Amino acid sequence: KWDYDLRCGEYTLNLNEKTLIMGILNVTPDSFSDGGSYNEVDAAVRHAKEMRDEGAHIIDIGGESTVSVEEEIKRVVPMIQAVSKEVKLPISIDTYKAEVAKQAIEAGAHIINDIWGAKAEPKIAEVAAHYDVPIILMHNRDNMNYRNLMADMIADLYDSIKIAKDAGVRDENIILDPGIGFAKTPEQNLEAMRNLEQLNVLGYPVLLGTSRKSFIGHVLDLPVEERLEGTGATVCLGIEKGCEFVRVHDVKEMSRMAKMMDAMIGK
Amino acid sequence: KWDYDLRCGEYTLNLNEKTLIMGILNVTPDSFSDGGSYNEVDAAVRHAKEMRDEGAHIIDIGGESTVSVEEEIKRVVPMIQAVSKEVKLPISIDTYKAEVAKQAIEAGAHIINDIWGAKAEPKIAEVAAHYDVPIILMHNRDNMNYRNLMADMIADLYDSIKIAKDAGVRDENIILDPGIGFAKTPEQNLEAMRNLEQLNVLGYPVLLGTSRKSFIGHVLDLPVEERLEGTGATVCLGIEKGCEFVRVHDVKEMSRMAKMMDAMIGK
Ligand SMILES: Nc1nc2[nH]c(S)nc2c(=O)[nH]1
Ligand SMILES: Nc1nc2[nH]c(S)nc2c(=O)[nH]1
Repeated sequence: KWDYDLRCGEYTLNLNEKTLIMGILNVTPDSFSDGGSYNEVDAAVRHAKEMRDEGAHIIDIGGESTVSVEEEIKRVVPMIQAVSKEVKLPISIDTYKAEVAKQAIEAGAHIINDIWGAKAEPKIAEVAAHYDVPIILMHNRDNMNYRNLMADMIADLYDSIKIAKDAGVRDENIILDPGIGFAKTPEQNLEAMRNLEQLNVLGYPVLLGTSRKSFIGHVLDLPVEERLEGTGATVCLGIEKGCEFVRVHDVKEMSRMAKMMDAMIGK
Repeated sequence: KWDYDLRCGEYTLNLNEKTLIMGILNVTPDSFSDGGSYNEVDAAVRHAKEMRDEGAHIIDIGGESTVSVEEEIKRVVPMIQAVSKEVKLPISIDTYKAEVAKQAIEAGAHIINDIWGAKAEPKIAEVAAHYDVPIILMHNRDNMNYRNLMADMIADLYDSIKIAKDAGVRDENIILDPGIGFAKTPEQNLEAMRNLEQLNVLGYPVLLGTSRKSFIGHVLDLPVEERLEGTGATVCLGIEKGCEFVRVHDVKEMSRMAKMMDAMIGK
């Protein structure tokens, strides 16, 4: 099915063998500094190790979202260094800022993860190309008047691709993300879930990030820490509909669900 | 989609509104009696109440499987009486024996659940007709030389239908079950999972029972009490492939996964 592997400096991610699990690293900044003091970085490393032991294939590390420019680096850079040295797994870096991206890679990060899909700061894609790292382009926008949910997402993603490619990004460094929970009503989220398979016509691996998001809340009527089951359902449907990757919080539980899906669908 | 509801004496199960959850009632027989003493029956009632509070729509109660004839009744009959009076939900009774079935219904049971799909004791289907209760016909056999897994299951189920119908069972009292974990290699289980949608051409609602079964063990390499995630994956794929019902142990967790699936697929 994919005739190529994801190339990540020292690491090689096979796209045909299993749904790949990306572990969300939660950055808890020290209130008493702006930098990379012992507590934030040691907790980060701790968490990264736990996730590695629970089945994660990629550690995702993001500094601002939920900022400054200077601050993003000073807080993101020491964590990539430590997790890099102490955990043997590719790291993605979760930013839409070109500078931030750059520094992150030089610090050891391997994948770029841009929630603005290169629309943010198109320069990001040039960085992407320059280091030859895979870049995840997520669907997003600053409004939500849609002619047609699906047709628009596909158009939009495609607009991100154009930017990536016109910067020198190879098809094989491009991954897409439908951006569930961004720029969509709870209803539009469910519809996208229900039609995720349409992203495949674009020809690129797909990552899904629905972990504990708000729309799961809406359906189950349940707070952020009670969304394991709801997340799991979104994960399963995503694998059945063709996801190469899922970005989750609860790595132990989702690896098990992913691996059971993989066996059943025959990946 | 279904133009009719499941009719269950006092209760009415809608087939279009949600995936219906059937709760497996675990019968722990007192070692010191053969009948319906306080401990077995009170535990049973307790369990049934917990499952009702966690989202179950049907309580499944089975006495021998994992016997005598006389003993099955003496042990199954007092439980149907109590759970009936104390829990306001339809009960299915889990037996392949005509006598047992009969007595169970007279004791308040509403659905018959036959793991031998009327091949066991064809007379069961006559009971079924006589009381006009829905009867679940599960795929099973006493060997596992298959010409073609799927084509054979469909043929076999159909052979059960013939028996049901020739006893007077109305199409609307017929439910089918692919019998995962029965008469199939771990591999054949996965294949059936992967093609469950084929049972729909038969025109009848489908129930899936994969809760904590052995093939989940095989895939995850994990014991019976560590199969929540694996079960969940089988549940999700089943709802996506068209299940009207799932028979599970972990009712809280699966209701949540079912309800998230239902919202996404738009049931
Ligand atoms: N790729 C990706 N990155 C994310 N960062 C946040 S926050 N949410 C997401 C997401 O859903 N997908
Ligand atoms: N309908 C149904 N009944 C069952 N009884 C047992 S044990 N296992 C099952 C099952 O998988 N399905």
